[PDB]
Amino acid sequence: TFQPLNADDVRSYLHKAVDFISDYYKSVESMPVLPNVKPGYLQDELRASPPTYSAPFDVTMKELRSSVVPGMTHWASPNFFAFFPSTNSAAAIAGDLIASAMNTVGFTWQASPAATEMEVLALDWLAQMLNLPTSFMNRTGEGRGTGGGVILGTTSEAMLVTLVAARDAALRRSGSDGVAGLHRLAVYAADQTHSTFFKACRLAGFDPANIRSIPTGAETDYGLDPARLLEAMQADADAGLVPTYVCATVGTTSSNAVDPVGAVADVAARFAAWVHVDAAYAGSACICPEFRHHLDGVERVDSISMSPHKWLMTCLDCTCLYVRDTHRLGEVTDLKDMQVGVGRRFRGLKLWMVMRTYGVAKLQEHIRSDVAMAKVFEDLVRGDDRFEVVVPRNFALVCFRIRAGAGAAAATEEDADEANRELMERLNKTGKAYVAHTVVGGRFVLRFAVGSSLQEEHHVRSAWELIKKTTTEMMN
Amino acid sequence: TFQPLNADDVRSYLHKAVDFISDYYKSVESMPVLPNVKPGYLQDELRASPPTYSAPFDVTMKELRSSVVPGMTHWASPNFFAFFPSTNSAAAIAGDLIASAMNTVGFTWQASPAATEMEVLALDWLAQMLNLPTSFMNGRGTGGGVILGTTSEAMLVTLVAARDAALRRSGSDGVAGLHRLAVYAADQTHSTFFKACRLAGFDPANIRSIPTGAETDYGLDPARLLEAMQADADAGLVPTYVCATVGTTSSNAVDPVGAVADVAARFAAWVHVDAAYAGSACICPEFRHHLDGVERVDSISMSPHKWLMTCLDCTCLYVRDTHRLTGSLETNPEYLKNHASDSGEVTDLKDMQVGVGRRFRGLKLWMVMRTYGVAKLQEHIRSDVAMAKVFEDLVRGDDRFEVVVPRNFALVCFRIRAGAGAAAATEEDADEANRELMERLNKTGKAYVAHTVVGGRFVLRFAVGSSLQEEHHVRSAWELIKKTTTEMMN
Amino acid sequence: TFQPLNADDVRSYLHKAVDFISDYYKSVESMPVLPNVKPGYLQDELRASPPTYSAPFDVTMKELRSSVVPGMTHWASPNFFAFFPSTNSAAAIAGDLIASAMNTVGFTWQASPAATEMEVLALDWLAQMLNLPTSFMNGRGTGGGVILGTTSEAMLVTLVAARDAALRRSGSDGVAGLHRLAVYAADQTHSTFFKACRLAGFDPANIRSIPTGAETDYGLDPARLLEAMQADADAGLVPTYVCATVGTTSSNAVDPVGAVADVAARFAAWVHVDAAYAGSACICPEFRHHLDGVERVDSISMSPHKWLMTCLDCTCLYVRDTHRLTGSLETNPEYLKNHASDSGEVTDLKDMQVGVGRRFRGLKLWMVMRTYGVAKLQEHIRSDVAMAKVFEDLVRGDDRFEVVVPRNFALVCFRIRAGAGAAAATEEDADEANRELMERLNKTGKAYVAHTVVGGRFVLRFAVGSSLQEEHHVRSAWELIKKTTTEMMN
Amino acid sequence: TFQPLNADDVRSYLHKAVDFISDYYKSVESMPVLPNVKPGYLQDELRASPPTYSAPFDVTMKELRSSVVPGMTHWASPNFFAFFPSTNSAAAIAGDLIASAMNTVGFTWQASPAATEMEVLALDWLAQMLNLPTSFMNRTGEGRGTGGGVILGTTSEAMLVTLVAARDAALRRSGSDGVAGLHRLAVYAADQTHSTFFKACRLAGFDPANIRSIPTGAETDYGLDPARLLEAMQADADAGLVPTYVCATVGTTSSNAVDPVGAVADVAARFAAWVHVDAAYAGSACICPEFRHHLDGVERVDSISMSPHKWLMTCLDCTCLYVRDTHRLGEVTDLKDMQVGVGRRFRGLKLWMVMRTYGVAKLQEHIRSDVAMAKVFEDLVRGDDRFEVVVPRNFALVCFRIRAGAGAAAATEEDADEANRELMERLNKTGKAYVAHTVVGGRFVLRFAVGSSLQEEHHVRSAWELIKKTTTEMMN
Ligand SMILES: *Cc1c(COP(=O)(O)O)cnc(C)c1O
Ligand SMILES: *Cc1c(COP(=O)(O)O)cnc(C)c1O
Ligand SMILES: *Cc1c(COP(=O)(O)O)cnc(C)c1O
Ligand SMILES: *Cc1c(COP(=O)(O)O)cnc(C)c1O
Ligand SMILES: *NCCc1c[nH]c2ccccc12
Ligand SMILES: *NCCc1c[nH]c2ccccc12
Ligand SMILES: [Ca+2]
Ligand SMILES: [Ca+2]
Ligand SMILES: [Ca+2]
Ligand SMILES: [Ca+2]
Ligand SMILES: [Ca+2]
Ligand SMILES: [Ca+2]
Ligand SMILES: [Ca+2]
Ligand SMILES: [Ca+2]
Repeated sequence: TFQPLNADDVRSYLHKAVDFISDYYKSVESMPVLPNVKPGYLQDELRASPPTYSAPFDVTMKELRSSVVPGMTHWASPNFFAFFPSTNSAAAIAGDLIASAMNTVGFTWQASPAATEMEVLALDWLAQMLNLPTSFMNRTGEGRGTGGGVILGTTSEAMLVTLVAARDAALRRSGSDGVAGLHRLAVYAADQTHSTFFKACRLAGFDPANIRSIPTGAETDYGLDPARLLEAMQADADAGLVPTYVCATVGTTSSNAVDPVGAVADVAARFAAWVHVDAAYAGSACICPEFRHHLDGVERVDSISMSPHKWLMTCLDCTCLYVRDTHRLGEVTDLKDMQVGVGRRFRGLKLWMVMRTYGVAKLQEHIRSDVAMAKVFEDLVRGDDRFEVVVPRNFALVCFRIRAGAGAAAATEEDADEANRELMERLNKTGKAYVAHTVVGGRFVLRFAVGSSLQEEHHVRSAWELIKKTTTEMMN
Repeated sequence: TFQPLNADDVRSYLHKAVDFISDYYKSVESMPVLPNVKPGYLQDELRASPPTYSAPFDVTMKELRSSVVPGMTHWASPNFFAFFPSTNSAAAIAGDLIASAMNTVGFTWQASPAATEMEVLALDWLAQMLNLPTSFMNGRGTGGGVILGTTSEAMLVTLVAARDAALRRSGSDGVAGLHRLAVYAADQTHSTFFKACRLAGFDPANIRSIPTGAETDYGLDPARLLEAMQADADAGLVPTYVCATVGTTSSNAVDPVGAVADVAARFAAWVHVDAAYAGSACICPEFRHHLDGVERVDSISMSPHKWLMTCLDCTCLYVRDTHRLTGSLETNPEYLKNHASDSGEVTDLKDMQVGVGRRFRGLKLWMVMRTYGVAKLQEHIRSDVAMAKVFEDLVRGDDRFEVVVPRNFALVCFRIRAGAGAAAATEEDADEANRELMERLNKTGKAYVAHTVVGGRFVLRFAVGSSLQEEHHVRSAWELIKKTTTEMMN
Repeated sequence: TFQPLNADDVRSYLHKAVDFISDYYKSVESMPVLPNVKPGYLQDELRASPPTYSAPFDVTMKELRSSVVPGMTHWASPNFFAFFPSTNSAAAIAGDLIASAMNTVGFTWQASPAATEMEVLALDWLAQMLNLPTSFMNGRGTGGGVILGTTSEAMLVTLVAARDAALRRSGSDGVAGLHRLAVYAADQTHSTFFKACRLAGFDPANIRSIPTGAETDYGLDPARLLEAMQADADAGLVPTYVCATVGTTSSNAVDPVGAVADVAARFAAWVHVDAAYAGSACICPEFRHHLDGVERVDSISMSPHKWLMTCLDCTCLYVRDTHRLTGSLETNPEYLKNHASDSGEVTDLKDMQVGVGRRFRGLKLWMVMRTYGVAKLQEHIRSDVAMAKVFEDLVRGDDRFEVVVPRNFALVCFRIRAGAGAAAATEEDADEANRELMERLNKTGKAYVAHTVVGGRFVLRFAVGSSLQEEHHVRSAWELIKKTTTEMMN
Repeated sequence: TFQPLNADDVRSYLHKAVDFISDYYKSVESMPVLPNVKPGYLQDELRASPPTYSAPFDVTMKELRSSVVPGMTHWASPNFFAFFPSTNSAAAIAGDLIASAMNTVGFTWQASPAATEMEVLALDWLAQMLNLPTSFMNRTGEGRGTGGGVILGTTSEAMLVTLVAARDAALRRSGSDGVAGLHRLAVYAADQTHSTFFKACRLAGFDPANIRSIPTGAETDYGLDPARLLEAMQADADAGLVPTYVCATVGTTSSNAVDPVGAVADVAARFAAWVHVDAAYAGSACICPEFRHHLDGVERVDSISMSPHKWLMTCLDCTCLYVRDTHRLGEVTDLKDMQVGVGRRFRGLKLWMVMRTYGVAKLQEHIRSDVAMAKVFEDLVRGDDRFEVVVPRNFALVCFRIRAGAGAAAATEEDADEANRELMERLNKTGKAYVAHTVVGGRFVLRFAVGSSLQEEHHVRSAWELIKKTTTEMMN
C-alpha cells in the first residue's frame, strides 16, 4: 500500500522544496558566504542511525533548515567570488527536476529515443553557438556531420576518455602488442593545465616518467609556448618515445591563461599526436564573436570540451565533449562509449531548456555583462596604487594582490604574500565575501571570479569597497 | 537586467514543472511504454538551430509535452518490465531539486561543509541498514565511502588502486609491467567491468572472463577462479583484482563473496563486490546472507538509483582502506588548499573519484532514509519480491513456460518451453517463439520486455519493481503473456 | 534538383492534408468553438524567424495541429452560431483544390479559355436558379457577371462606374465635381458599403445613412429615401448611387427593391442590390419575392461563400450593362493583346474587377451546382430555414425572452426580455443580462454567439446553418440558453 | 438528411481530386500549352441549365476531364514561357486545401486568432527574408516593430489602398474640405509601371489630368530617371498642384526594368509624397543577397508589395503589402483596414507552410536556379547573330527578337516586327511552347519568362532549339 510516488506526496513535497528554493534565493545574501562550522559539526546535530519509522516531510525540511543550510558554503550567494561560479537558471533547474521525475536511463537510443536525440540536439545547437566546424557535429541542417558529442559529468571524464582513445590509437600506430608498449607513450600539457589532467593521464596508465608538465612564464602570460612544446615532443621522439596527446587549455583555472590552440595543433601534427582543447570555463564565452578567436584552430584539433555547469547557467552536472571525425574510433546517437559509465541520467533536457527558453542573444549578453562587471573590478584595482593586477584579464576572472611597498606591512615580497593571505582571511570572516587564492610566478595572489548568478554590479563594487576598507585597517 | 534566477521565474517555472510531473505520473500508464518514432525525429520537430530570441517557459513546456514525451521510453510506467527499474520517490526528487537550486560544488569539505558531512552521514546510515562491517565506516578506522554517479566509476577507481599496488609491489619499471597484470570476473559480470579494465590500461589478453554454468546457477565457481589465478601466477603474471557480483544483470546470479575473497587472498588480489541492483535488498535480514564474507573484501558498491528509491545518479562505494584509493586519486592543487584539508581531519571527496567537482548527492539519499525510515525501505524491497514471486508462480503453473533459474530477488527469467506447442518443437523454434512473444508484447504498448541469453537459450526477463507498478499490473501482464502466447500457437 | 511539384510530395502532402481534414470534421464539435489564447501566442510557439533548412511535411502538419488549430475560432463547428455561417461542401473544396493545383491566371480569355468560359457558365446557371431577368445574363444582351472575392469589391466597382457616369453627365471639370456627388443607403447597410464609398473618393459629408426603424422592420423607407435624394438635388448635389440590401447583416431586414429603384430613377441614380447572405435563399420560389423589382436595378451581388456551400472566396456580381463597368475598369496593355480580345467576342474578366490576375473560381461553383443539383441546393436552404424556425418558436414559448424582429431567413434575433427576472427589471438591466448570457454561452465552448443592436437594444443573433450543424445542435443550444439564463436569475 | 461535409464524400471527392492532380502534373507536358478552342466552345459541350438532380462526383470529374482541361492554357506546363509563371508547391496547395476546409473568415482577430497571427507571422518572416527594416514589421524578436503588413489578393489592391491612404493624407496636408481639393492632387510613375496602377489611380478618384506617366528610354534601360521625376513633380508644385504619390517598380512587367528606389524616395521627399515600391514579380528574388541591392532605399519609402503567387511557390492568391511606420494611418493584428474588403479567406496558412516546410535556403536556391536557366537561354540567344537580347536581363525574364538584317524576310525593322510576330505564332501552334510579346522602344519583342514550377533546364534548351528551327524554316 506504500506508494512512494503518490500524487499527494509528489505535489506537497515538491511544493515545499520550491518554497524553500524561493526563500533561499531571496535570503542567501543575508547569510555569511563561508559557514562558521568546524569539521564534524553535523554528526553532533543529527541522529547517528537512520530512523526506524517514517516522519513527515516537514520534519525533514526543518532539519535541512536547522542543520544543513547553516553548514553550507553558499555558491549561490551574490558575494561568492571563488573558483568559478556555478551559474544557474530557472529553466535549468526545472529541466533537471523534470528529468529526475521521469528518471530514464539512456544507455541506448532504444532505452529512450527522446533522451538520446535531445542530448545530440543540445550538443549540435551549442556547437553552432561556438561556431565549431561541421567535423564536430552529429546532425547538420540537411544531412550529417562527421563528428559527435556526449554530455559527460566532468571535464576530468572528458580528459580520461580522450586520453584512452589517444592511448589505444598510438598503441596501434606503434605496433604495440596490447599494452606492452604503453611505457613508450608520452603526454604533454602546460604547467597551468589543471592537475586533474595529469591525474587522468595516470588513471589511463601512462607512465609517470612520460607525463610532461611544460613550464610556463610571464613572458607568454603563462600560456603554453609552442616552441617549448615542440622541443619537448621532438626530444621524446628522438629518444624512441611516442608523443601521444597534448592538452591545450583556453582559460586556465589559476589565472585564465590561454594556450594558442592553432599553434599547438600544428606542432602536435608533426607527431600525429591527439590534441584536446580544455575550455571548461572560458568555452562558454566563445559563443560571443569577440571571444571566439580563442578557439581559432579548433578545426585542426581532435577533441574539445567545455562545461555549461560553470558559465552557461546549467546546474551540475553538464560537461560537453566534442570529438572531430568520429569515424576513426540514419541512427542518431551520442558517443555513449566515450563515457566512463554508460547508464546515467537525462542531462540533455536542462541544456536544451536553457537554450530554448532564453535564446542565443540572452546567453551572449549573460557572458558580456559578467565580463563587464569583471572589467569594472579590474579598473578599480588598477586605480589603487596599493594593488596590482598580476595578469591580463581575458574573461570574467581577475587576479590581483597587495603589492610589495604598499605599506610597511608589505615591504618585502614575502611580506606581501602574508598580507594578501591576511586580507583574504579577513574578507572571508566578514561573511560578505568568499575569496580564495592561487600562486602566479611564485607570488601569493587573490582570485576574484565574477559571475555568481544572483550577483549584480553593486555587489562587485561593494566587494571592492570592502577590500579597500580591510586593506586600510591592516596597513595601520 | 536579465536575471536567470529572479524570484518570479524561479517560482513559476518550477510550479509548471511540478504540474507536468503530476500529470505525467497520472497519465504515464495510458501511454505506450515504448515509443513509435524514427531515428532523427527530434531535430525535425524542434529546429536544427537554437533560437536567437527568448520564449515563455510555457512554450518550452509545450515542446516538452508535444515533442519530447512522445519519443520517450517510459521507465516510470507501471508496465516497464525491462533491465532493472529506476525506483524513485517524492523525497529523492525533492532532495535533488533542492541540490540543483543550491548548486554547490563540493570538491573539498571547505567548498561546502554540509555537502560533504551529509554525504558521509548518508553513507554511514546506509552501511548500518546494510549491516556492513564497521571496517567499511568512519577512533582508528580506515574505512570509508563515496557517492559516485555509476558502478563503472566505482569499478574504475578500485581497479586503478589495485593496479597501482600491484605494479608497486611486483617491481614494475614504471608501467612497463602493466602487461603482466591479470584481472578476473565471472562471465555473468556486467560488461562495464571489462570496459573499466580497458580504461585503466589492463591488457585485453589478461582480462579473464571465467565461464559459469547451470551447475552453480551461473554463480562464479571459486575452484574455477583459483584454477585461473594459479595458472596465471605460475606463468609469471600478477593476479591483481577479482570482481564478484551479487545479483547479476542477466539472471540475478550471486557469487559466493567469502569463498571468492579466500581464493583471491592466496594472491593478495583486490576483491570488489558489485551489488548494483541486489545490494538494496540486503537491508532485509532474509537477504543479508548474500553479502556474508564482505568483511574480507576490499570494496563493495551498490546503487540506490536502482532499488532504493533514489533517482539517478546515485551509486555508493565503500572501501575498507580509503588510503589505498586516495593514494591513486588525490591531488593537491594550490588554488584548493585550505586549513581543514591541511589538518587531515576531513576527506575531500575529489580524492575519492575521477573528477574535481561534484553535486550535493547526499541530500536526496539522506532525505529518502530520513523521511521514510528503515521499516518502509525494508517493506518496499519485500513487496517487490512478493510481486515477483506471484509472477514466478504464475509462470510455473502454465506448462507452456519454464522459469529458467531460481529467483533470488524481484527479477524472473522465463521462457516459452520447448515442446509447448507446434510452433516450439525444437529449442531453435522456442528461441524464435520467445523473440516473437517479446516483440508482440512491446508492440501493444502495455509492456516493455527485453531478453537475455541463459546457457545458450533465448530468455525473457521480467524485472518487477517500477515504482508506480502494483500487483494488478503484474497479474495483467501475465494475462497478456498467456493470451499473446495462445494467439501465437494457432 | 529541388522539385516543389514532384509526384511523391504532391501525393503524400495532399493525402496528409485530407487525413487532417477528415479528422478535423470528426473532432471539431468536441473542441471549444472559441479558443482560449492570448494575443501573440503564435510567434511564441512557432519561432520569430523562418527556418534555414527544410522539414518533413509531417512536421508542418504537426505544428498545424499543435499550434494553429488550438488558436482557431471554429467556423466549421456545428455550434458556431455567429455572423453568417460559411457553408461549405466536399464538391467546392475539391473544386478549389484542383484550381489551386492547375493554378492558371485568367486575366484574359486567352490566358485560359475554359477558366473564363466556365465562370460565365457558372454565373449563368446561378442566374437561372435565382430567376434573374435575362437582362442580367449573356443575341443582343448587354448583361453579364463576374465572380469576385468580396461584396466590397462588387460595391467598389459599381460605385466607380456610377461615379464616372455622374461626373461625365453633370459636367464635372475632371474630378473637381466629385465633392458634388451624393450616395445613399439605409443605416442597416453593411459598413463595408460606406467604406467602399470612401475608397472611390466620395465625400464623407455626402454619404447618406438613411435612418430606419421598427415601423418598416428596419427596411429602407422609400419615402425617406426620396426625401433625402430630392433635398440633395434641390441643393445642387448630384444623387449618384443607392444601395439596397436584401437580408441585412444585423437583423436580416429586406429593402423594397422595386420601390427603391423607382425612387432612384427620378434622379438617374445607380441602384445596386446587396444580397450577400439572403440571395442564395432566392433559388427557392417562396423567397424569390424579396428580389421583385431587380429587373429595374443596375447591379446585384450575392455570395455563394455564405449560404451556397462554396468555400471562400466566392462573390457573384451581375450587371444589366457590362459596358458601364468595363468603361471604368478596362485596360489594354500591349503584353496582354491577343486576337480573341481584339475580336470583341470575349469578355476579359480583368476588365470586370480591380486587379489583373484571378484564380479559376468558376470551377468550385460549377462543381457544386453540377454535383448536387438545384433540388438539393433548394432543400439545403429550406432545412436551414426550418431549423431556424424551430429555434424561433422555442424562444417564443419562453416568456423570459422575445424575438426582436420577424425572421425572414435562418437568422433569429432574440433577447432576454425586460421584466423577465429580478436581474432584468429595466431595459438597461436586460442589456447587461444579455451581454452576460452571451459571454457565458461562449465560455462553455459549446456555442459561439455574438450580438447586435436593434433599435437601441442589445440583441443576440442566432445564425443557423453551419454546414455540420443538425437540428439537435440547435435544440441543445436552446437548452443551453435556458439553463444559463435560469442560473443567472438566482 | 443531406450532409454536404459527410465523411465519405469528403474523403472520396478529395481523393479523386488528388488523383486528378497527380495525373495532371505527370501528363501536362504532353498537352499543347495553348488550347485549340475558339470562343464559345464550352457552351456547346456542357448543358445550358443547372441539373435538377444530383450526379455522382465521377460524372463531374469526367466533365472536368472531357470539356474543361482541353480548353485550358496550361500555366503548369514546363513549356509555359509567358507573362510571369505562377510558381507553386505541394506545401502551398496542401495549405490552401486545409484553409478551404476550415473555411474561417478572419475579419477580426477574435473571428480566428490563429488566422490573424499566422498572417502576421508569415508577413514578418518574409520581411526578414527580404531584409526589410524593422519599420515594416509587426512583431520583432523580443518586442514590436513600427510597421505592418497584410496579405492581399492582387498587386492592384495593394496599389489602391496605398493610393487611398496617400490621397487622404495629402488632402489633410493641403487643407482640403473633404474631397473638394482632390482635383489638386497629382500622382507619378514611369511609363513602364503596370497599366493597372494608373487604373488604380483613377479608381481612387485622382484626376486624369494629374496622373503622370513619365517617359523612359533605353539610356536608363527603361528605368525611371529620377531627374525627370523631380522635373515633373517640381512643375506640378510650382503650378499649385500637390504631388501626392510615386510608384517605383522593381522588375517591370514588360522588360523587368528596375527603378532606382532610393533616388526616387529622395526626390519624392522634397514634396512629402508617398512612395510605394511595386516588386510583384522580382521582389521574391530579393530574398537572395545578390538581388537585395535592388531594394536599397526601401527604408525611406512608405510601402512595398510583392507577390509570392508569382515567384515564391505559393498558389494564388497571395500578395504581400508592407507599410512603414503604420502609426500615421499587446494586440497582434494585420492591417485589415488596408484591404478592399475585410472578410476573406485564410491566405496566410499556405505561405507559412511554404516557408516552414522548405526553409529559406531552398527558397533561395529556387530563385537562383531559375535565374541560372534564364542565363543559359540569354547566352544561347547571344550566340546566334540572327537574334538580339534587347535589354539586360535582371532576373529570370529575357526579352529577345529576330534582328533586322537577320534574313531577307527581316530587312527593315518593320519586317522584323512581322517576322517576330510570325515566329511567336508558329511557336504557339506547335503546342510545345507558349510565348507572348511586348513592345520595347517601338519594337515588337518576344518575352521569355523562365520559371514554371515543373520546368527544368532541358525544357529551356529544347525551347531554344525550337526557336532556332522555326526561325530557320521561316527565313527560306
Ligand atoms: C545495472 C547494473 C550495473 C550498471 O552499471 P553503471 O556503471 O551504473 O551503468 C552494473 N552492475 C550490475 C550488476 C548492474 O545490475
Ligand atoms: C573547473 C575546471 C576543471 C575541473 O573539472 P571537473 O569537471 O571537476 O573535472 C578542469 N579544468 C579547468 C580549466 C577548470 O576550470
Ligand atoms: C456578410 C455580408 C457582407 C460582407 O461583405 P464582404 O466584402 O464580402 O466582406 C456584406 N453585406 C451583407 C449584407 C452581408 O451579409
Ligand atoms: C503581375 C504584375 C502586376 C499585376 O498585378 P495583379 O496582382 O494582377 O493586380 C502588377 N505589377 C507588376 C510589376 C506585375 O508583374
Ligand atoms: N577547481 C575546480 C573548480 C570547479 C570544479 N568543478 C566546478 C563546477 C562548477 C563551478 C566550478 C567548478
Ligand atoms: N500581366 C500580369 C501577369 C500576372 C498577373 N497576375 C499574375 C499572377 C501570377 C502570375 C502572373 C500574373
Ligand atoms: Ca551575471
Ligand atoms: Ca516573448
Ligand atoms: Ca590530505
Ligand atoms: Ca514497489
Ligand atoms: Ca530532414
Ligand atoms: Ca475589348
Ligand atoms: Ca444545413
Ligand atoms: Ca524552377
